[PDB]
This record gives sequence, C-alpha cells and structure tokens, in this order.
Amino acid sequence: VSVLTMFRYAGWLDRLYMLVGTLAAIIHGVALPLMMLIFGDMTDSFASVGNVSKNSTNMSEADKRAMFAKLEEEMTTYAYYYTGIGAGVLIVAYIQVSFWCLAAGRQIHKIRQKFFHAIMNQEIGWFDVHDVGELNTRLTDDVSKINEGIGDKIGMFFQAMATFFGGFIIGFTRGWKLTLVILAISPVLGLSAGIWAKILSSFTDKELHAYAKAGAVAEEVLAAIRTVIAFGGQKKELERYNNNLEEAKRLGIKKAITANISMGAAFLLIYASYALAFWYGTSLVISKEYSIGQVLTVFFSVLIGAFSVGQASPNIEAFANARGAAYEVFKIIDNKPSIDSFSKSGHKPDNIQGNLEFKNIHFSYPSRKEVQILKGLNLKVKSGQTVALVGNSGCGKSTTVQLMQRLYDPLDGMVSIDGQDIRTINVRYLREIIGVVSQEPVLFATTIAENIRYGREDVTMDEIEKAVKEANAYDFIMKLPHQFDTLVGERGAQLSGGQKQRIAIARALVRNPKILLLDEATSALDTESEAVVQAALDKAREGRTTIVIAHRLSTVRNADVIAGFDGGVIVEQGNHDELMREKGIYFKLVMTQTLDEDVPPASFWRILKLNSTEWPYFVVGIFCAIINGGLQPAFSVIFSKVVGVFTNGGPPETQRQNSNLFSLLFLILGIISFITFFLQGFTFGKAGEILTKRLRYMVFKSMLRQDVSWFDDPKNTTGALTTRLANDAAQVKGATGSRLAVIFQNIANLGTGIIISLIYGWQLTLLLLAIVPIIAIAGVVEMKMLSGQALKDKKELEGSGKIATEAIENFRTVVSLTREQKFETMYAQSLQIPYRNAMKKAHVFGITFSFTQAMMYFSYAACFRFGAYLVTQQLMTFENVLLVFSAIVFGAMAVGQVSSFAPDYAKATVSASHIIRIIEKTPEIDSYSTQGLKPNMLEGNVQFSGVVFNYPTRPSIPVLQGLSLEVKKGQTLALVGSSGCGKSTVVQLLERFYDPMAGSVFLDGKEIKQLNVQWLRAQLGIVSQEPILFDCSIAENIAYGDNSRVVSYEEIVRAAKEANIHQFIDSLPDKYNTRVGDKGTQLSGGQKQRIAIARALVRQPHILLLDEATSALDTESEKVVQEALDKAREGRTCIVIAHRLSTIQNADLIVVIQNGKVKEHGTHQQLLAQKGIYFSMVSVQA
Ligand SMILES: CC(C)[C@@H]1NC(=O)c2c[se]c(n2)[C@H](C(C)C)NC(=O)c2c[se]c(n2)[C@H](C(C)C)NC(=O)c2c[se]c1n2
Repeated sequence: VSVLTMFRYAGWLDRLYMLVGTLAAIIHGVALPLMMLIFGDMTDSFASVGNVSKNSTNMSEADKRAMFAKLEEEMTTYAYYYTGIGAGVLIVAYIQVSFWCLAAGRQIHKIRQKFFHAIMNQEIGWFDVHDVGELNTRLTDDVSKINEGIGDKIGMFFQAMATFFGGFIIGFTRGWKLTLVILAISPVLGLSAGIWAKILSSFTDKELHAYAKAGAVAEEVLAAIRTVIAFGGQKKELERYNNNLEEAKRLGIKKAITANISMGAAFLLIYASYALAFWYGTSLVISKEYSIGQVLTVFFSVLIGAFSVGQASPNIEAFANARGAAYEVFKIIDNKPSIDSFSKSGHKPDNIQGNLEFKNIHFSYPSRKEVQILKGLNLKVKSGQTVALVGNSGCGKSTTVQLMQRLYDPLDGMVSIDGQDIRTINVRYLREIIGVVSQEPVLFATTIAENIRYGREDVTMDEIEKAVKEANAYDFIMKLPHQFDTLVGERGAQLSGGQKQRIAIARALVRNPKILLLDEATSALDTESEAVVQAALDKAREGRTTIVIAHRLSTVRNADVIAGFDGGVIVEQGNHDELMREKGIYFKLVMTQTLDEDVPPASFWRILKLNSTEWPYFVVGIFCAIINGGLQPAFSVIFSKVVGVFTNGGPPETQRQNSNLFSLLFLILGIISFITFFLQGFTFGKAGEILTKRLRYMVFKSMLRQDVSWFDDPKNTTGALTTRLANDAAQVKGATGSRLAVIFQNIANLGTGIIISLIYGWQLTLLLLAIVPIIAIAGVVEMKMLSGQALKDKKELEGSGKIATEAIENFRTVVSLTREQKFETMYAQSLQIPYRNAMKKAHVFGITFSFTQAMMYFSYAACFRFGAYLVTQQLMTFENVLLVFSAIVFGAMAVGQVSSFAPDYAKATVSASHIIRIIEKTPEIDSYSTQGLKPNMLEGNVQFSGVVFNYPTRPSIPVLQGLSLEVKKGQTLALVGSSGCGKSTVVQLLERFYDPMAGSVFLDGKEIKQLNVQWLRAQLGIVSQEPILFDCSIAENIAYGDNSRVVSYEEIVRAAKEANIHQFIDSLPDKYNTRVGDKGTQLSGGQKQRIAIARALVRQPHILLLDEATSALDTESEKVVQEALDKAREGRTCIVIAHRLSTIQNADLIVVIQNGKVKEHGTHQQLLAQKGIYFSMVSVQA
C-alpha cells in the first residue's frame, strides 16, 4: 500500500507500459537459460560426432557423410539458435530499458512539481522546524533515489526471473531427478558459499566501523593553525594517535581484509567445492545412468541461476532504499498538512479600509513548551495612524507584528483587521493587503526591474519608476550602470544594505497595501543612510495605516501612539508625552538610551614511482599474484579437459578420468587459490598499511612545516584538509593494490590466454581476440555515454535546483506570497527542458544496452559456428572449443578485474596526485640558522624599513605601501589606523608570516628576513582578537611547550600570577588540572585571553604583540586585562595595536598609520596638538 502503491503511483499508459516492458524482461532472463539448453543440444550432437570420430578405425566415407551431415545440421541449429535468442534479446532489452525511464521518468517529473509546490505550501512550518537547507537537499537527493528505485527495479524483475525460470526450466525439465542431483548438490553448495561469505563479509563491515573510530581518534583538532605556528608544531601527538589506532585497526581490518581475501578464498574454495560435487556427482550420473556428457547443460545452467539471485539482490536493495526513504519523505511530500494557513479561496474583503484589532490574544511559538509570549494582548489601532511598538528584551513585539500577517495563528483570542477576523479573510488577498518590510532587505539574483516585478507581477516600468521614485531610489539606480535592468550579482551581495532595504520598500510599495509594518527595517544600518531610509518610510506611510517596531525612539517620536513592550509585557500606550509624563517604561527606556578542489596537473607513472618508494618491497606480492593469473587459466583448461575426455575418448577409465580431473580442478583451484589469495592478502595488505600510515605522517608534517599564504590565507579549510588526510592516504593504498592486480590479470589472461592461444587452432585465436577487444570497447563506451548523460543531466537539473533553492531557502517570499506558483512555474520551465531531454536519453540507454546484448549472442554464435566449421571425416574442429572458453572467459577475467578490487584507479590517482604535490610542498621556514641568538640580541628595537607588502592576492593593491616604523626597547609602541588590515598585517610581518614585497625589519640589529625564523618566533608575545587553545589541561595550555620549554610548574604558576587568571586557578574543581573542558566551551574570553597572556609571559617574550587584544569584553575583565597587560609590558618592548582610542594615551609612541603609509606619530597630546587625523579620532571618540 502507501509504501509500495503510493510509491508506484500515477500513470495510465505509464503503468501499462510499465507492465509490458516488464514482460519483456522476464522473457529475457528466461532467454539466457533456454540459452543453456541450446548449450546442451549442440554439445550433445557434438559429443556423438566425438565418439563416431573417436571410433575411427573403420569406414572413412561413412565418416565423411555422418560427420558432415552433423556439421551443416548443427550449423543450421546454430543460426536459428542465436538468431532467435539474439534478435529477441535486442528487442526485449530495449523495451524494458524504456520501462525504467519513461515510467520512472514521467513519474519523477510529476513527483517533482508536486514536491516543489508542496514544500512551498507547508507554510510557517518550513520555518517552524526543518533545517531548510536540509529540506531542499533531500528534494534533489530523495527524488533521485526514487527514480533509481523504479529503473533498477525493472532490472530486478528481469534477473529475478532469469534465475527463477532458469533454475526451474533446466533444473527440472532436464533431469527429472538428475536435474535434481543438481538441485541437491548445486542449491546446497550455493547455500554454503553465500552463507559463510556473508557472515564474514558482515564481520568485514564491523571492521569498517572499528576502522572509522580509529580514524577520528586519529583526526583531532587541526584548525587554529595560525596560533599553532606562533607555537611551532605538535607533530608527535598527531602521529601518536594517528599510526596508533591506524596500525591497530589496520592489521586487524587487514585481518578481516585478509579474511575477505579469506572470503574470496572461501568463495573460490567453496566454488572449487562446486567443481567437486559438480563433476563428481556428474561423473557417476553420466557414466552409469543418464549418459549424455550433456548434464553439464543443466547443472552449469541452474548454477547460473543462483547468480541471477545475487544480482537480483542488489537491484532489490535499490528498490528498497528508493522505496523507503522515498515513500517516508514522500509522506513528508504528498502530505497536505496546510490548514494553519493555505493559498486557496477564502473570504474576500473588498471594503478596502479598516482598523487593526488585537482582542485578548494569547500566543506561544510553535515550539510547544515555549512560554506564551503573548499572555493575552489587547491593542487596537485606528486607520491612517502611525502606531509604534517599543521593546528590547526580545520577543513579543515582532511576534505580534507577525501575527498581523496571519503568519502563525493565535493560541487564543482574536485579531480583527478592518472590522472582520483576519483568520476569516482570504490569505493571499490578506497578505497582499499587507505590505511589510522586515529588516533584512532580502533581494534576488535578478534585475531590480525584477525584484519589483516580484513585488507585483503585471506592472509597467512606468509604475515601477514612480515606485522606486517614491521609494526614493530613482537616483542611485540611474547612476548605477545598466539602469533598472541591473542585476544583483549572485544573491543580494553587491549594493549597500541601505539601498537594498530601499528597493524592498519600492517593492512592497508597488504592492501598495493599506496596512504597513516595519520590523525595525531601519535597524542594523549606519546613521545617514538610516535617516534617508526613514524618510522613505514616511513618504510611504501616513497614506496607509501603519505599525512599526523600533529602538530608534527618535523615529518613534512622531508616533501617533506608542505601545509599551519589553520581551513580552503589554503596558503603557498613548502619545509620546503621555508615556514620558508616565515616568514608566517608554519614558524609562528613552532615558536609558539617552568544498571544491579539483586540480588538472595529474601524474603519469609519477605516482607509481612515488608508489614504489612508499613501498619497501613485496615481490612476494606480485609473485603470488602472477601465479593466481596462471590459476585462472588453469581452471579454464581443467574444465576443457574434463568435458573433453568425457565427451570424446576411450570408454574404460572414463571414471578415473572424471574422478581425477574433478579432484584435480578441486585441489587445484581451491587450494592454490585460498593460498594465492590469503598470502597476497597479508602482503599487499601490509603495503596498504604502512603506506597509509607513513603517508599520513609525512603529509601532515609537510603541512606542519608548511604555512605562509597556505593557512594564513587559505581557500583550504580544516575539513578539506583533514579529509585530504583520510581519503588520500586510502587512495594511494589504492595505486599500490592496483598495480598489483594489474600485472596479475595481465600475465594471467595475456600470458596464459596466449600460451593456450598457441595450443589453439588459429581460428579462435584471431576471431576471438577480435571479439574480446570489440565487446570490451563496447562496455567502455557504454559506461562513458551513461556517465556523460548523468553529468550533463545533473547540470540542467542543477540550474533548476539552485533557483528552487533561492526560493525555499528564502521563504521571505511567502512574505508577499505573490509568486509561490509563479516560482514553481518558472521551475516547470527549467524542468520541462530536462524532461523532454529525459525521454530522449531514456531511448538512448535503451539502444545502448540492447546493443550490448547484441554483441553478446552475436559474438558467441559466429564464434561457435565458425568453430565447428569443417568436421567432415574428422577435421581440426573437435573438443578444443573449450579452449575457446579459455580465451573468451579470460576476457571475462579482465572484466572481473576492472569491475572488482581496488577503486577504478581514477580517483585513487587523483587523491594520489593531490597528496603528493602537497607532501612535496616548499617548506618556506623551518630549521635554518640566520643568527645564533647571541647573548646580545636581548634588545628588541624593532625596525621597519620600506615595509611594502600585500598577502598573496597582490592584485588587491598592497595594504602596506612604502611603510617604515620603529620601536625602541622595553617600551610601548602604540598603533592606530583606519580598521581591519594594516595593524594585523604589521604584527604578522614581524612574525614574518609573509616576508614583505620590498623592505625588511631589524629586531634590534640583524635583518629579520634573514634572521632565524624559528627563534624570531621564540621571542614573541602575540595576543590577537579571537583567543584559542586546544583541549588540553590549562596547566598544559599555560605551560605552552613552545620548544624545550619543559612544563615548568613554578614557572606556569608565575604565569597565572601575572596573567591574572590565578583567580580561577585557585579554586575551580581540580585547580590547575582543569582541562579546557569540551574543547574550551566552558569559559569567558577574559579567562581564555588571560591564559593567552599566561602563554605570552610564560614564554618571557622580549616583544609583545597586542592585536586589539580585548575588543569584545567588559568590566574587571577589560580592567584586569589592561593591568596584567600593564605589568606584563613596560618590562619589555611591546607593540600595542588596537581600537582603544581610550587607553591608547598611555603609550610611549602612538603611531597613526593610514593603510599603506604612516601619517602621524608621537606623544598623545602632541598628536592632538596636530589637529586633524589623530585629532578627529579623539573627537569622533567622544
Ligand atoms: C562478473 C561475473 C563474471 C561474476 N564474477 C565475479 O563477481 C568475480 C569476482 Se572476483 C572473480 N569473479 C574472479 C576473476 C578472475 C574474474 N573469478 C574467479 O576466481 C573464478 C573462478 Se571459477 C570462475 N571465476 C567462473 C568463470 C566462468 C570465470 N565464474 C563464474 O562462474 C561466475 C558466476 Se557470476 C560471476 N562469475
């Protein structure tokens, strides 16, 4: 039902078609087993020609006729066999594929629209809950999974029956109890293989979980890189837990891996067992009773049936997932909650004009338990009036304003617009009649002309003009290139928040409702802009009854009536003066405020060599692999022999022949395999281990010893990075295992296939090889056309998706809701294109697939016919055809490889290339010399010469152009400028995180450019904006193991002492052993920073780098900070850059630098004596 039905819902001819194609499928599966019967009949007559050709010591002419008659006889049987099965195949396959698509196609598309629009209709709820980025995510993700649900399904049916009727058909109709001996031994052994192999395949997955755990405990926090460099390099830790848990779950998962190799060994062991019981039980049931040397037909066939069962399984799986996640989220789809709002008909209010009425409205947010912010609210506003609301505590003001848009619904009481109940009037009509301007001026990724269009569909640039002109925007818009026809560059991040809001107005203004609300929309914006804005508001208000919420009591003045609020508390209402004269709330407050990487440069064999390096040696590996190749050919021939001697040879010892070859095949494959595998498993496996481990190490280090523009200015987050760790270590592991499997299959197939290709008959040799490369090339072009169509498809659907996103994501549309559908409409457009495009491709796959099959029966019919060719009186055409099985299934061997084992070597290579280039690096500052920390460098006079720099992004114009400063010893070097850059960049330069473009610095003598980077970073005391510390124990944080700097207890104590954080150190559970607790999410920036300080001073710098240290704080925190900073400074050189135009006075040398160049400098009252720059700073400061 719902689950499956609803899943498979919608489709007149869709459904019908569906069934049809399905039928085709069935016939298809059945097609291959009947195919096996043919194997029979032809091979049977072949056998008879083998015993009459094996007699040979008698009539020569009777052999001419008898054997030739048999030739053209089966030659006819051949034509008709492949012809039938074949053409059929081509046809049926084509049909079904059409099923998959067409069906699922139309289906999806439908589900498409319905989901878009549904979402669009869940109202507030999609705000209420949801993660809304998550919502659309599943839009795309889930829909797709459903589609794949319908198509793979078709697949499942196909094979489901291939094995059902196959195993039946042959597995009964041809044996009557022999087909059964099959049934017995065959179905049985199949059970054992599937069984043990799955038990440890699952054991394998348990290995993948314990594995992911070792990995994270091998991940750790690697962000805060900066602070990190101003610290040195963890580098032991990472390695410690890294190789630790790795090595462990390595050998171990590599044990279960060698166990999956003990699995491939099991399966091949068991399979070998297949041969045992197979050939044995036959040998008997083919020597004694039922003598046809054909039984193999049945046995072999049904076996194939068990395999259909398997392939059947993954398809099913797909049906499941698609089904599942699809129907359950489809439930979150089709579902029509709605009702708390809607968008369909209603009560039409054409009376125009009216007054807002809030009569006893109690309300609680959707989050059930939350406290009813609107504990019975009574408020009513006349028309044409400008009524404001005042608040500050948060929640209620908005909440209410909100309700007025019938956004959520009242928990009790009612709201009457004009004189009717809002909940009565139509929603759209309502929402329309309601012009609102929240604060966030959300704009679209289109032309302005458009955003306004959105305001109201039909409309001429005429009106628009007027609107924008009444929304006072007609100007800047004109000065703006391209005019109204100008776009908003990818989202609304191109113009000034102000203008934006303005436009919104215009927009809403075009709406021209009769009710207006301003959710602080002036709020969060500079002054001047603010005033112009409010201006617009007014010109838009007073012609329309309005209500506003704002902390700008000023613009609140001209309030026709103020409402007393503060976090949900309805009190004093009335004109300004009345509340002021009310010495209460209004009055009160009035007086209180006064992940895309992807890189071209690959590496041909470059990875292999690096590969070989990271590889100690394991000829053993390649070796055993090789022999494994030799093994496949072995089996193939072993069979060719078996069937051979049996169908054409001497009557006595047919038993020892069978019993042997059979046992042979057994011991051979089985034993040789289990061993070849297991052993290789352990070897190559280890390779993967050390490689991954060692690899990570080197790499990560490369990062450690890496820096400069990298992390200082990264476009490579801590995630893409860590990921690099995991994913890429695994991938190189890939390059190795592959090279291994490569040589294997090769020599395997090539080497042996060819030696056999020699014992061949020159027929097959050429013909067949022609067939393998051919069919192979088909499989490759197939995969290519399939992924190509999949990629471009994701492209068109991407465009449609993104837009969809913009909408949903930006629900602030339902704000005006005059688009909902309109939106969805546009999508239908986009969607229409990739839809017709879908049908086309549908067909494609069809033909493609069907052609695969074509080459299938094709190549085997022409191959077998040509084989049998000339068998008149006993020519060079006999049992060797099995040797044909050899070369052919060897092609099937190559496919066993490019289809199994290691990754397709593609992404393995990418990730390899990446991880390499990275580990390569180009250090940039590591061991060195460039001095000797001579016992006379303890000065500090930092000297800045030329100072011309700009971090990698030079086309952004150097943020340091021709600069030069200086700071004596043991004093205070004040620093002030415009904002953001300049200050920091300077501190950094000292840290020499980026050697300037031209210039240099003298710590006190030698040249920092040419000074021992390390040491230069030994004596430094940076305390920047956002403080940070790993999740160690604070005693550990403090005792910042800079270098040899052993965790000196009385030393770190000394740190908490001067760092002023000893107040906490004293008590606070444990005392000095208190970890940062949860990574450091249990303290105030004042405490952290203090430790930051504790850091600095515990290092005993000779230079203090204060980068606007305390920018976000308060009270005794900024106080005890300026104190510890006061006692931690003056005893040594210290640059104090900041935005503390307040405690910037007490500075030995205040330097006003103007981004790029220095502008003023000197003692405070002197800089003040030079009125203008520094002056205008103390003045704007006020
Ligand atoms: C994709 C399908 C062909 C699929 N193979 C694999 O999933 C696979 C995974 Se590793 C692997 N095959 C390796 C490699 C060497 C292919 N094969 C062997 O060790 C081996 C030993 Se005897 C034998 N194969 C015969 C022969 C008829 C080959 N194969 C089958 O009865 C058969 C039935 Se379904 C199937 N194969």
